[PDB]
Amino acid sequence: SMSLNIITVTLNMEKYNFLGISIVGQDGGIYIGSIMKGGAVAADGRIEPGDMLLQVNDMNFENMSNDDAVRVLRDIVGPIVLTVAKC
Repeated sequence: SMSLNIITVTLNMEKYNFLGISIVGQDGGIYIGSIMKGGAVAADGRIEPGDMLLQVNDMNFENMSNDDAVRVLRDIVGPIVLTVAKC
């Protein structure tokens, strides 16, 4: 079968300074507020504004404070595997 609303997106940051997304926290509680020009995410094209960020390289964002999720994502930015939920 095919995963419909949970999708895996691989990004290679060797070519990009930044992800080019604004991440907001409101669990599914972290999501994409905007996608910016010139970043790894826009280049890939699969992630959309409003998608929820579930996982980055087997780190799950649930039970994570806001500072903690930034520090984690910061350190990670090898290939980056993002798991996002469309709904």
